[PDB]
Amino acid sequence: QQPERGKIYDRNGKVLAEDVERYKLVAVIDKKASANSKKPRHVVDKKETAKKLSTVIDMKPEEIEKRLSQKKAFQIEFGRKGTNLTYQDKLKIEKMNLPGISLLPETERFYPNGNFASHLIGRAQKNPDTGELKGALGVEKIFDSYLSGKRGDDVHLTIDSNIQVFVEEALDGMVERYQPKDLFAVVMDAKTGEILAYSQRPTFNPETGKDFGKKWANDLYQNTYEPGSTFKSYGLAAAIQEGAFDPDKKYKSGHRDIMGSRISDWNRVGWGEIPMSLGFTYSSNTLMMHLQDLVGADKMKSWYERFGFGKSTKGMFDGEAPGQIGWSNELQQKTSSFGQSTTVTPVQMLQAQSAFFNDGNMLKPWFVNSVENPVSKRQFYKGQKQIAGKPITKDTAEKVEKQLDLVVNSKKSHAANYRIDGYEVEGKTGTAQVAAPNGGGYVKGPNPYFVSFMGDAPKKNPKVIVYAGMSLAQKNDQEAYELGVSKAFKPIMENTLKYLNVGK
Amino acid sequence: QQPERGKIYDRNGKVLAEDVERYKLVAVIDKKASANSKKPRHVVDKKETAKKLSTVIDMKPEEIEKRLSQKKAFQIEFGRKGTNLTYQDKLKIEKMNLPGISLLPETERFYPNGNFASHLIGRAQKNPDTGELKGALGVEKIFDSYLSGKRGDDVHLTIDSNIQVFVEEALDGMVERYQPKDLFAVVMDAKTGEILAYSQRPTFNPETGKDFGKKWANDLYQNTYEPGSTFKSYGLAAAIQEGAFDPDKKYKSGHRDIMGSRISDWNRVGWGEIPMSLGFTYSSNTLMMHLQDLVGADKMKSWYERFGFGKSTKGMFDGEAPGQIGWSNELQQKTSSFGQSTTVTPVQMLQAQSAFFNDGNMLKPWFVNSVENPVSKRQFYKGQKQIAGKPITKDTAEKVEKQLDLVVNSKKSHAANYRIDGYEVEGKTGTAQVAAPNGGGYVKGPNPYFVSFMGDAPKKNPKVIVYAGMSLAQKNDQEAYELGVSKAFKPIMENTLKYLNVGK
Ligand SMILES: *C(=O)[C@@H](NC(=O)[C@H](N)c1ccccc1)[C@H]1NC(C(=O)O)=C(C)CS1
Ligand SMILES: *C(=O)[C@@H](NC(=O)[C@H](N)c1ccccc1)[C@H]1NC(C(=O)O)=C(C)CS1
Repeated sequence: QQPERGKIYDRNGKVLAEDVERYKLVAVIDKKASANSKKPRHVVDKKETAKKLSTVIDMKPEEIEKRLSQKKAFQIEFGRKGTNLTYQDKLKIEKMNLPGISLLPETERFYPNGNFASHLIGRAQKNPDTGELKGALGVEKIFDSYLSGKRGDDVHLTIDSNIQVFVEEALDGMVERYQPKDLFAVVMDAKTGEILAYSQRPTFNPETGKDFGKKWANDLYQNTYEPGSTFKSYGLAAAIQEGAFDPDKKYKSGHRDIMGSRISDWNRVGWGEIPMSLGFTYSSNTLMMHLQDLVGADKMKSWYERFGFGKSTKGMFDGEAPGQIGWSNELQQKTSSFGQSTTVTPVQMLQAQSAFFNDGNMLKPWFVNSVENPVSKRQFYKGQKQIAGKPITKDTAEKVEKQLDLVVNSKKSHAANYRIDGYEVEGKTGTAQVAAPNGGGYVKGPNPYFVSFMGDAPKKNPKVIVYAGMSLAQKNDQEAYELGVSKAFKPIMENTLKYLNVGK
Repeated sequence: QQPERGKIYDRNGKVLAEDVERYKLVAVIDKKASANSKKPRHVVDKKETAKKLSTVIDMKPEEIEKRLSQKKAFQIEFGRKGTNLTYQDKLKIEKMNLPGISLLPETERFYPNGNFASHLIGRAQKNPDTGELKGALGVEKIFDSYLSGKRGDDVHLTIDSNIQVFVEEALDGMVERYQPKDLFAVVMDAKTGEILAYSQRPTFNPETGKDFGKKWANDLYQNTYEPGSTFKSYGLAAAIQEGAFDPDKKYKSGHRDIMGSRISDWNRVGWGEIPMSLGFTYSSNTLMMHLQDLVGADKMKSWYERFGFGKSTKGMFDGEAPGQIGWSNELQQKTSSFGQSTTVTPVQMLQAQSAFFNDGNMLKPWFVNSVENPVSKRQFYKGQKQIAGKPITKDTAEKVEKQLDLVVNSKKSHAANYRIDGYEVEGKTGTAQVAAPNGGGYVKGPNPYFVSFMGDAPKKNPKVIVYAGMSLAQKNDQEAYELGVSKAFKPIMENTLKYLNVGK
């Protein structure tokens, strides 16, 4: 028969996916089966058999009888409700001692946590003819040649199921409240790059197949976003190191005219001549345009490239999107400074953000801990911390971190809804416009925003980074604009900090 | 945003897959949208709107009214029923001039023939956030990087849509009649290895997604079979070339005792001492075991290996199965001589069978004619005839072909139901036992057979090879044993021979 497909484990050894034995119900209905035998080998009483079978399977007795009455057939099955039956279901049916009724063992792929990190783990599909399982998405697909067999190798993830629960629960909350078109959250260990939790909405249920195929793209590695103002931190880091950002230097706020278009601070008028530090706390768009002018267009492109953007991070997911740095003209360049036109993956954002908490060294994020075989003990692969690049100095990092502290904790902050009681939080907010897939423009509406937060806690020396974004709320779009992802970040961040024994 | 994904063509240039424009229905329901305008820009009459809208979309107005009556919402959409709407559907709705009602264009992937070579062409899935299309099976998947974009490249197949119809129609016939667990048919140009038509059952509908994912395996390249007595031709080819098969020399029919198991000819008793040609006409199992004894176990293993079995043919389908030559012991070796224990892909059988019609040269089967871009005119790839290997001599091929002629047309033939009026037909039959997917035995039952025919016509100098197999008929399983796949081979072969202008 088939070799046992390897298991997918979480960082603490909990099974995320495995092979189990289930059972399919089979009924011989042709009288010829009992010709030679003393006790009947087929269904004599269709009515009683159907009545009694409906006590285990989710079928009405008239339907079982209908299927039981098909002609020119030796055996019948009962569709979706005849299979994936439990060992308990088997025993119930066998005690019934129904003639012609049997249960046939079948291998199924079992996901013990159901809808749980689904767009990461993936789904294995079965070929009924041979029972052969073949991964169709995520880890099951990426690592299909190892997982398959004699027994396949196991794949151990960096995911912590305890932190994953916090994420899953938070995302359910977001959907209920905001019904967004797309949504994701990811928790990364701030010192190693390990992905401790990831999920997205909408997603699917690996165990039932529900909604599988409706959205093939994994948001972390394969989808791309105009990030919005969370992108401002890398412009700021560049400005700091080049000697263009002085936190106390004043600058002319208000607007800039770019190729005949008005790019304004979010209040249209600005605040007059204000210190550069305050403008970042306000998320002043003119600040970033001004800083770009200081550093230089050519230099700013290299800066964004040296932060990893526009190229794949080379993770172990299939089809990793590279994004692109929008630099074709001044309008694209100026809008890229606050995170429009340029497109990114969430994994790129995690990689760049990590520079500020590792003396300027970007960490390559990673989610595969081990591929190894449990019978032979052969280890094929082992994940590890890896520096993707050191684009800034330690001094620049600390100076970036000070403005991220002020974004949340300045008296003039517009991000106090992201604060958590007992825990010092910092990060950067984003409210970004999202391109219409057909239409060549931005999606229109009262608040047609991709709202996001790139946060970390405890501030200065964080244990985890939390990045969460929500695209185009369809319910409560006013609150989505006012609160961003704060109703996701707080329950994720707080519960993780508690589980990791960080002190309040 | 997205480039146009390239097209999939048939050998004569008919579109099998392309990008089209469809439509999604959008209803603004907030009064603020019509606040500034004189005529309402939102849905004022929800009841009338819902009643009228249900004349186009598959939704009952009681449900439409509920969705139109959601709070904290500006716009609403209508799920799966609100999208993939046609231009005809669009004009109808716009004729209603319902307030707040709009149509938004979306790119969809269109398969003009619906359920048509579906397990070869495949299906591309859409990521709603960006509209980006991604092949999930078949040619759409294999050639996704070429089809994707700026405009994607085209993929031209060797399939002839005209012959495909014959196959599609015959396979529908078999299902209705026999309800098999598995079924496939394939037409190959006998002199080039081109795949002119292929299909399987059950399958899916690329255009709607119906039943997609239910069975991932492509029967031609990815599924494996104990072929049964169609495998005998390669044993015969070996014996001929080794000097062990003489058509007129007699042999002891009846049975052989192999490792304590009695393996008999299909009528249990045999026919006494009969000539070897007649035994092949009868599909005598003991003949093949006797021939194996003559040639030698080791030599016979090289023979099946040199006919290509046990290794992938190195085609351009993903995850091509290798099969295996079942040789662990005498019982496995001896049953392999009549096509059990050993497993194969249909593509291997086609490759080996072509030897008999090309002076012994095996042809590599192939189905991709061209990958090229219609804007730049760059050709990335062009398919061609290729000799997989010449395992036998011209003389041995001719001698095999003579026994395949007698299999169908001897006065003592047991295969006359495969004859076609006006056309000289030849081939080899198979009635094989099928291994239990979970368990250690063969599927049990009245006629638990994988029945097949490996045929070609016109005989001796055929224009096409037709291979068809049917696994485990659930309806009319007795007739399946008596007629094999003849109710599929005859209409496929006859309609193709006529379409190809072969004279009756
Ligand atoms: C950064 O993301 C920046 N976004 C914008 O300038 C867009 N165009 C915008 C969206 C809504 C209202 C005004 C402008 C903004 N940064 C933030 C933030 O930090 O969340 C906000 C709220 C507006 S300015
Ligand atoms: C070849 O396929 C061969 N098959 C068998 O010997 C199996 N074990 C069998 C199945 C049904 C009945 C008897 C034996 C047979 N070849 C053929 C044929 O050419 O189709 C038949 C019908 C029986 S012997």
